[PDB]
Amino acid sequence: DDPLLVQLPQGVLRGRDNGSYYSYESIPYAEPPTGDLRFEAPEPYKQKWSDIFDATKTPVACLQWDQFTPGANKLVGEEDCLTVSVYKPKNSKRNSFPVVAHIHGGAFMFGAAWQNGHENVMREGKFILVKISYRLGPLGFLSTGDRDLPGNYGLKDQRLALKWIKQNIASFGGEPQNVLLVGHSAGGASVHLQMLREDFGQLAKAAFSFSGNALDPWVIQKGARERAFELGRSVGCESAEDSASLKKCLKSKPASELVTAVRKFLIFSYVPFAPFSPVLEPSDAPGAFITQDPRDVIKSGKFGQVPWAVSYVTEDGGYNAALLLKERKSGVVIDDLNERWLELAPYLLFYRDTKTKKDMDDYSRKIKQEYIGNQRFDIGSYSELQRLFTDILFKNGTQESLDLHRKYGKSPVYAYVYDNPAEKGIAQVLANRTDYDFGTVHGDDYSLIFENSVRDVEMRPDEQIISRNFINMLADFASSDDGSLKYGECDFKDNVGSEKFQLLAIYTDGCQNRQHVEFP
Repeated sequence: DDPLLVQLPQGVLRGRDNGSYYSYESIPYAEPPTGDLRFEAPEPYKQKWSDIFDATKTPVACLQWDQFTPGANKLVGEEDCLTVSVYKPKNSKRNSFPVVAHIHGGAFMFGAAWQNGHENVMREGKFILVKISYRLGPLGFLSTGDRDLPGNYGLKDQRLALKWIKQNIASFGGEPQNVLLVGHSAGGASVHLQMLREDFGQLAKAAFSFSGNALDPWVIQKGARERAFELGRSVGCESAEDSASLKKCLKSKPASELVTAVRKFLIFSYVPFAPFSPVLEPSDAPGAFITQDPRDVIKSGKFGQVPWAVSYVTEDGGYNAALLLKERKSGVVIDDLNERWLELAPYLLFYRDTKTKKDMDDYSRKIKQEYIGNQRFDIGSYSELQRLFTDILFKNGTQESLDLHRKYGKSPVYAYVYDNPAEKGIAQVLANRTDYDFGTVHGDDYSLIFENSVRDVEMRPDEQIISRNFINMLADFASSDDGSLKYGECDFKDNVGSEKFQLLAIYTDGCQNRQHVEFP
């Protein structure tokens, strides 16, 4: 048990030999955020160990209302979930590795470390992986907009895990000076949010945000305060008229009741998909995670100046436009948008809390005209609506992130767009069908790095190559002295100092840097 045992400040833990890698799982990095610690900042884990800690159990998911659990009851996970899991390749020739820290996606509402497979990256064997668990949904992100319930608990959980990695990953054979922080979807937005902290360079050497960034409209949201009291009203806390008594009452309810009440916010299947999300915190809440619009943070230059890459895929908006092609008895769900567009588009595209009712309806009319024209909403116009979702949910925020970083930051900033449709992906799950070519949907690229149950077990020959390319891209990025970035045969071109955007196009059998006034 020489390799299975690891010395931490609290004592020793025992991991598992998996043949090609060692795993040390469910290591707590904070006190359980239960009872009086619900809706509070994470507390550093303080318990000392008298025995050998059993680090052999799969990290539990955070208690969540999981979109992709079928059935009326989508509650899964545990409230006691603040854990890191370390995966180290087995190699008789090599025991020091760079580190990829991983933040799972799931719209800040659901998802889990264990659903992001580590077999692909362990088989390639070029870095240690650390999966971070963090509070989700109302438990991670409920907010009244004041210092009694400021919010962003899940982002503070991630940051404390990042400190844990700095302090302890060398006990596992990791190089703490070579940490690359990566994440997809809400994980990618979280990575960008962590990077926006001024001291982020002390926690990581580099960062990579896949199909998620701090400027996407489902990330930093307005309207949380009323959502918080709306949650209070659904769980028997209608009598609370201020933040402090709302917090007290909410803490008197079982966590499962609070999370189940997420269902009351979902007014069309799983729509809006992020009723709880990051927010701006007030200047008088100590330890606040973010208090300024991230655009103003970037312009100030006062953020972690590390190399960063941000990416999207060409039909990214398949999450979650594809739920509109789900068939019913009466017809197809998208048919309803011919009558309900003004009601639903602000929820689907995340501008219901940032515009007046008049401006909201004008924008709904405007974007429908530009993308759909005079077509009716049906399967024939679905591709144009999916393009609208791709642009507002994912692409526009990528372009604006890249624009602000290339102008106001000195560190290299890179980007790619991926176009290579998977056989199946998240869109077949949302639409419950396989008779429509959705294109390259949210997660088609990232699933090649961390395998999951949504795509095929077997990768096509081209995908096996692309997968190794991505994994090696991340490995080299974590070890890079100069902040350069390379996919396969293509160096990424830095966007700093170029008039046009520099966007690496990755496709089935190659890649090529392209230059754009605006993203295509």
